[PDB]
Amino acid sequence: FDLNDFLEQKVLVRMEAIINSMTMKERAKPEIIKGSRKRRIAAGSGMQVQDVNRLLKQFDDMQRMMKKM
RNA sequence: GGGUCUGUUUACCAGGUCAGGUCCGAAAGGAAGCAGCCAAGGCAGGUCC
Repeated sequence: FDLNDFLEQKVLVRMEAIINSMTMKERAKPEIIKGSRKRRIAAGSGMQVQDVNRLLKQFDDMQRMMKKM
């Protein structure tokens, strides 16, 4: 389960916006998204880094469910 | 090494177009710009000077 699968599910518009700024590698293996990329992703989507942090957290929570849900 | 072809590779670090999203503007309209793709560079192989 990854961002691709999370993407496949207004607050919803921005979320997409954040994911539409990542590379394929980032979507498939989210844990590689650190300081420099979050920043690339936030500016690239007109969002704040903390916006990206929340997005990744909501994704994390779900990724946890997949295997225990 | 240079021309060229083929495969492959490359988040941001001043290429093109820039979906989506964003910024400025009362509006008319402006501007920046991620991913993609393309270009380009890297690694090889063919071929040629």
